[PDB]
Amino acid sequence: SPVVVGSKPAQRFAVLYGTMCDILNGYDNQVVMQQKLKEFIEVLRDPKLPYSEFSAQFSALHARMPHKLDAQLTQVLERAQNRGAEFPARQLLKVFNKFLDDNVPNKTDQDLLKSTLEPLTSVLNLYLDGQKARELNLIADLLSMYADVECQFSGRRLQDEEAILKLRDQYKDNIQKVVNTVLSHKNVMSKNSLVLALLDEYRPNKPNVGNVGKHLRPVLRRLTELESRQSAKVSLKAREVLILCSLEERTAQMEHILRSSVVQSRYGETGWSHRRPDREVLKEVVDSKYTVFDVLTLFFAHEDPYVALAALEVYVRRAYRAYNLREVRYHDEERPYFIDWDFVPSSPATPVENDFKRIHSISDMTYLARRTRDEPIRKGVIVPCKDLLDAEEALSRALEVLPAVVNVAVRDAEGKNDEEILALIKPWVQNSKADLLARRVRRLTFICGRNDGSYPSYYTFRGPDYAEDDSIRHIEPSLAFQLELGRLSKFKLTPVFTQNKNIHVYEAVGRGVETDRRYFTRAVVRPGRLAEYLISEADRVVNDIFDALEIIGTNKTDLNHMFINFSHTFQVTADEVAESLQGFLDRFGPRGWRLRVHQVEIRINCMRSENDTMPLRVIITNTSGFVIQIELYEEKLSEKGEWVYYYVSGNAKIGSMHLLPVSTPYPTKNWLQPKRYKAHILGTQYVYDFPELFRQAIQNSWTEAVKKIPSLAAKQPAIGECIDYNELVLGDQDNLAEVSREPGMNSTGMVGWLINARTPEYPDGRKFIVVANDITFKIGSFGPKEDTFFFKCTELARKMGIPRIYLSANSGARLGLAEELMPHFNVAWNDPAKPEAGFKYLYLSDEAKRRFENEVITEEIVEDGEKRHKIITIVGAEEGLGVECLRGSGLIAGATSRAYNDIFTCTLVTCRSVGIGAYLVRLGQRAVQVEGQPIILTGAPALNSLLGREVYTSNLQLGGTQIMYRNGVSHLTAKDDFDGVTKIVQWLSFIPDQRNNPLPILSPSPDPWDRDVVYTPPYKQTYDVRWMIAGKEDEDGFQPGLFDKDSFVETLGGWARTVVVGRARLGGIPMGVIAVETRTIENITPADPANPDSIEQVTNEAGGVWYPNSAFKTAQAINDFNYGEQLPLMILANWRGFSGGQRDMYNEVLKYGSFIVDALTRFEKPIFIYIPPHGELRGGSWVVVDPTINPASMEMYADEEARGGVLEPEGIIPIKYKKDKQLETMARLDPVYRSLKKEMAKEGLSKEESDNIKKKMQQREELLLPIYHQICVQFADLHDRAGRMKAKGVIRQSLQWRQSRRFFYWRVRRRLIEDDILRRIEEAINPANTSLAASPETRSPHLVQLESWVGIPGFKTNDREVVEWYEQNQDRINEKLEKLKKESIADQMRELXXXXXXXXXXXX
Repeated sequence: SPVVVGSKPAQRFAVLYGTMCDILNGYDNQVVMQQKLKEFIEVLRDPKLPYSEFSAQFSALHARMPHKLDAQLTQVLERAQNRGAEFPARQLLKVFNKFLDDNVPNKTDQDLLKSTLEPLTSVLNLYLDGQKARELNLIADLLSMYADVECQFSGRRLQDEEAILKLRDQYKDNIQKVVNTVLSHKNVMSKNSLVLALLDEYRPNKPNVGNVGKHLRPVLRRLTELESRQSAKVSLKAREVLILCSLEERTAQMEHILRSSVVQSRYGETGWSHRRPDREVLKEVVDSKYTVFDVLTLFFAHEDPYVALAALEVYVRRAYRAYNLREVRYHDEERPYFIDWDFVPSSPATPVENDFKRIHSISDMTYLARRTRDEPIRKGVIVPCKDLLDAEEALSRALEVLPAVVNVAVRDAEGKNDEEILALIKPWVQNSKADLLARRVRRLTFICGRNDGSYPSYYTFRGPDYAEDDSIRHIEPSLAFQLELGRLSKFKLTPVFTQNKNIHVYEAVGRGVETDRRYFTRAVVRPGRLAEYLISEADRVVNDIFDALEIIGTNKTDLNHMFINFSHTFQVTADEVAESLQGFLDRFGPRGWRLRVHQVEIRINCMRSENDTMPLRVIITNTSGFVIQIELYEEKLSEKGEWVYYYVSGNAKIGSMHLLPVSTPYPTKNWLQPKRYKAHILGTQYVYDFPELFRQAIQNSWTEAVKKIPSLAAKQPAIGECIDYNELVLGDQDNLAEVSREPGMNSTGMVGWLINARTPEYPDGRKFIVVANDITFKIGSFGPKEDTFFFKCTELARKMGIPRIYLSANSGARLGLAEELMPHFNVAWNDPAKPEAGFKYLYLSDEAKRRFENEVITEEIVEDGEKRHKIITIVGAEEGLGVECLRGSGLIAGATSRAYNDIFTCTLVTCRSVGIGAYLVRLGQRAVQVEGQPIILTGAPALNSLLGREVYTSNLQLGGTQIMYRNGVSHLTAKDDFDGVTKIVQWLSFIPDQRNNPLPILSPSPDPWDRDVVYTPPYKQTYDVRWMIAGKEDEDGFQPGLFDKDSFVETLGGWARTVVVGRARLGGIPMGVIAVETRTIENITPADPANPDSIEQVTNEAGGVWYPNSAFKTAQAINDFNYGEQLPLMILANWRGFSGGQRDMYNEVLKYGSFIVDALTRFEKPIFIYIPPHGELRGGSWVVVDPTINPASMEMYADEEARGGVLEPEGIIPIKYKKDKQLETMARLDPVYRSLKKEMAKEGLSKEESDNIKKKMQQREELLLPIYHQICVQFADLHDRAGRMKAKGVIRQSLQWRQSRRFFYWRVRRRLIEDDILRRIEEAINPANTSLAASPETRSPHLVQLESWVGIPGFKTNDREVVEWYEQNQDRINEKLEKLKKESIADQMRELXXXXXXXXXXXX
């Protein structure tokens, strides 16, 4: 069949709209959605279509009514087709109205014409508006057609089509329409894909916010209400477009500004053309809030060569904003592009990290750190190319004006070239591999300008061969500082496609470990508005990321993060922003939770503080499945020249990440363990694992206490919350600061924590400091930073009063030499040919001398005619090589010595503790040693090398447990690192939470106070005195001691076991215990391997005697229970004197004996000396323990059946009851001896007769002598009896061992409280003993005042009655205190010529 010459595009337009009409109306016609849509857009844009639609219809209508009109219309069409392009639609309207409805007489006899020319009239009307407006007509029709059918299904509660059909019963015309609308809804899936493809095509609403945009504004707003699940996705897309409803008009705006820049008016002059572009006008574009890069890409292009220059200026000034300005030079060569700009503030600028003097690039976080004094400026070059092939000529010729950073623009938005464009830019860089290299340029960018508002694609080549870093893509090597990326350094990053060019998603996998697979998002937002704006801007950019993470998928990701940088300097403060944050996070949260996103970081600026920015970075983490991790920071520099994370958040400062650089490289997965490994090879836990060891130990302290003591158990604080620690790291002004940061990454070789542990004694909490060395951080050696640290912790624990715990694992002081001077120093020999012939000295070359000078003290002496700088002393730049470490070591040494005498001090040998470390163990006095860790002074191989022979092999052979516990350096032996902590937390249970705080007393509970002491020692043989303290575990039942069942903890019992020391509880009251071992113990000292003859020496320390080592043990213990611990004491005095044996005398027995007396005068808390049953206290022993030493705190008691005299009754008898004295008493009691005495006295008997009486008596006296001897022994023993002691007032009372417990419980408690009341009396009176009579009933002069305040008659006695009075009248004494406090104020103010000065001081 024949066809019309020009009807191809008309017929092709009428089918491509029809192939889309069938899908929207719900018919089966399914044809390729993307291709037929683009073909419809390509037939609405061609100027031939209006003519084509006319030529088809008019051909049949030529032979219609009055031809007069038919011919005149044809003339217009034919002329407009060749001459000019656009269709004369409006001319064709005018001619038809004039002839048809207007020329009623001739043209239209009757109203027939209207119907005939109707198809032509429906052509000149769709084109009257225009050709592109005809395109918009058939996109205000297909974007209304969808809404028309779908809205009813999302309509007035009708979600059912059948219910809808019954509702439709209303319209007659809807008879056919009922089914048509139902047919459409069924195939909505195909419809959604068509509308979405149409919404994406007209999405460049940003460029044209009028032609394609305003025309579509109302017919698109009728597409956001469709929230219904089916249309949900399409409604969201509609919203995107509306937000956009500028660049088309901006094309004009910027074009004008560039041209206005060129020729400055300055009316009254002929030639402004030559004048280069002016800042004032161009400034408007460069500093604008709007995106400029989005359109600018076409202006360097196809324009006047001068305008191309002006555009290049706009671009440079906008991007290199953070950078500095310096001479813009435009040269006009073959390619008029040549913009030569020169210039980085790097310290007070953008939040960056600067150490010493250094300046780095935006992308290159490592340029040249050395310094920027001997470094060039970075010469710029930006070229506008037209084609990709032609671009090469703007490279080889471009580079010639470079004696740095270079940018290259293009004009071919033809296609979205990827990989092929990368294969089209790489042949130009590999060819000029020496050309770009010679000029020393680091960065090269390639901008590709798209005309439909698509953000241009950037490709950057960096390094020596310029391998092209895939990291910087579709973004500028300037916008890059804002992208950071220097935080994902420990990750192999590879980016993935993003629909939005602002956002860049990166695949990150740990450099060491590949398991860690995370999607890190990096976005830079440019807020282009003309406080609620930024929070609404956050919703737009986070939604963009959520939709992009959707298409890439959640896949397999452990964690996901997204960074959103705000280029805006808005006036707000974080306090209100913290409330608005809460609002949108609960909505986005569930979506972010599916994508496996764990945290989000927002970096905003706040001009309102100064009217200068306060950059507030905020991290929101979804931890434990809970957020609440809303940490609001502040970008402030640490003084150290670095920008740190100073948070003033809302999660109550118990947060994470604090006072940390902005350059942290987001720690990966597993980075924690290799560190653990190096500690574990040494048999010690990694330092940061210890806080949790303590938690389990406290957890354990409760689980046992709840058993023994029920009821008082419910205050248990679960598994967690047992302890509440926070790290310690040196502050700004070297003043320790509480930080709650991630474990590991310690700044120094020492770490500390402030722990608030809820112990069962202090269930509300108790604090203490824990200091430990990182054995991984340089062998755990003691450098100056480590020393300054340790000190400031000691200082802190002291300030409070809370105990200190040191965990030792070190290698003495630090080691090093000057490494830098090793491959530079020269030698001056006696003879240069034979260097073995001795060397004169060591010198340094003049050129190598200037390199250091301050690192070496060099003297000048000319030898061989050379300027030789002989080294007279080496200094070295680095710290920790000599004396610097020793100075610090001595300081902390002193600090620990001072701390021991003030607060509770304790150390733990978790691993090898050498040199200084070893001493801090002793200065720490109270120490626990783990079975496989030595306290060594000098290295075991170092000793062998010095002696010349292999004597010692093990560091334990001289530092181990078998030495330090057996000599009293170690107080206890722990099987493992935890066992240590366990036994320590145990000591802590005996000690008050603070310094001058009441003891950790409990209810009588495991052992009641009102029980009699069952175990009584056998008088014949020896007994384990330990049984008298805690109790004797016997075959037949269990006989308890005078202290609580299972409460005793023995210490130092491996050295001088002749005295037993420990801590125990008396009816809940904890106190110090010292007792005398009765059994003959045998300590055997080991043989020294150093002297081969030295043998193991046998020493049998017979029980109940004081030896040099026993005395020292006694003395040490007294001071230990006195300083820090502050415990009451009980001494079961049972020594019968001292060993005056030569060896023991020479072994300075007397020196340590005095040390008991010294230690006793220093004590504050009450001390009880109780001689137990069978217990003895003769001569030398008594003296060093008598209450008159410290009558203020000592109290002495003796058992009813105890003994105490000047000497043993066996010793006194040959001095005061000699043989002659026994015979005078014999001739008195014995009847036989005095009868025989009557014979010799009367005489009258011969020489043989007198011999008889002599030989009769000296036989009778020989028989009576052994029993008469024992009589005097008993007689002498009656002197050393208890009754006598109470009678001469050397003891307070005679005590029955059975009811010792019962007496002391109340006497202990009575003295505890009384002592505190008296201390309080003095604190109020002045806010600043003398005889044998010094008895505790007269220990204080206030015990007279307190006596009358109480009102109890038997005050000095009836201990129980007294205690109970204080407890009741705690208010009445606080009444007396304040009375006296104001009375003492009156005395000091009255005591204050000096009156005339006071009458001047008052006037002031």
